[PDB]
Amino acid sequence: FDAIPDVIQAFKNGEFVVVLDDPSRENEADLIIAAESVTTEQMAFMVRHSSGLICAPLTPERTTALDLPQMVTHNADPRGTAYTVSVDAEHPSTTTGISAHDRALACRMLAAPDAQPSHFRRPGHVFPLRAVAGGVRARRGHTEAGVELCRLAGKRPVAVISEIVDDGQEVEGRAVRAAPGMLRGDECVAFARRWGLKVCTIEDMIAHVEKTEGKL
Amino acid sequence: FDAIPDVIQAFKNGEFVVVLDDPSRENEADLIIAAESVTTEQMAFMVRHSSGLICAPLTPERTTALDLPQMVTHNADPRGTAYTVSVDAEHPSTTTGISAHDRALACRMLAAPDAQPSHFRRPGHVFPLRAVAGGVRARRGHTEAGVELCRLAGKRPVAVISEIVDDGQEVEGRAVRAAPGMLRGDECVAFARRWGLKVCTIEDMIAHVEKTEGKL
Ligand SMILES: [Mg+2]
Ligand SMILES: [Mg+2]
Ligand SMILES: [Mg+2]
Ligand SMILES: [Mg+2]
Repeated sequence: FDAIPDVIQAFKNGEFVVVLDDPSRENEADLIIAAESVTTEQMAFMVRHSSGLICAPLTPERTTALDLPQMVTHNADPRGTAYTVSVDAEHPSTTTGISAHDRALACRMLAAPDAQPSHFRRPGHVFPLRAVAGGVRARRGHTEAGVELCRLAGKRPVAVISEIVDDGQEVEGRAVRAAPGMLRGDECVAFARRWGLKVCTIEDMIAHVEKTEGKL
Repeated sequence: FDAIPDVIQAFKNGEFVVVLDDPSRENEADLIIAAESVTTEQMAFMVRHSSGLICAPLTPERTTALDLPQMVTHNADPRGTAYTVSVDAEHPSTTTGISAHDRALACRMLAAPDAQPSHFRRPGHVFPLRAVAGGVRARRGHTEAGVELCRLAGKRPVAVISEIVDDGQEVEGRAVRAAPGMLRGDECVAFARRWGLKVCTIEDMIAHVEKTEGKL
């Protein structure tokens, strides 16, 4: 795995980074990138290689500023993933909200310094996620990891995340993929290397933060 | 395009069908399949070739039976896409809810004859969509088209849909895809042919239904 300072620099440079949570938690790797300048072409890559459920981790302060309430008042998710109501960008260039162009635009608009509630149509096709106030030390999730990277890299407090799936194998002429799943551990590292990305664990990210904050 | 009776037969056989809405509406093609027996391997194919925002069109009667309220009370979507709260399957085999296995399971459970509200965790990673009571003649959307195909094919009243994107081109060693977009018209037909699927338009589906119901 790469050292956290090196992951931070790549993130500050607007690159995706590959982040693995604990094997005892989801044991999944997500692509994580700063939302502020995610490009159409980057989003297309993200959609191609992930589950396609493109989420946007943001702080509680941003969910209040942008008027993004939780999708459900009584959260039945076992991890408590804090989905807000979904959004599309209110912009003349938006069409159906689902294209790489449109999803990237929604993410950049969520991160804009001048963002306001009226800039988003609800419901939509991008899923903001409310990070907990305590950050990665408090909840060891990809939501917190994305917001933490934004803070560490001096970026706007909105990230973009999605899980890296194992799409299995193509079957010529048949609408199925054999042996699909989720990418794990070493394969996630190999994926990062193939695409020129840094890769790390939330555990190491927490160790980095503890250098300044101590153990929660 | 294939004739609607032939599309119906393929759908009855548990295949995906490719359905295009009007060029004046979204001008998009979706993969549409009956939810009742969608397999893990089919779902992996669907995720690989679509936006990855896997939705499950169902009837108003099913949204009441399964206790799936609309995600937003004041819908700001320009088409009124009727998203309910999202779900994951409450089953011992579910892990994080996002894998092809887990998403396919949620879809099959939504379609089960014995389905009940407690069978779904909210929020989650599959997005049910409430078709309007009037069907395709009333709202010419992919949501209605999926429910209409289930009715026409004698299937349970729950479909699975997602938009077919244009993932653009791979760029060796770089985390971007060039020139991405949405698949359109002839390219959608070509996609169907490559994968052994039937392809049609919502306009022809409405013409089929009008043979029995007349024009709305
Ligand atoms: Mg749409
Ligand atoms: Mg996660
Ligand atoms: Mg998760
Ligand atoms: Mg549609």
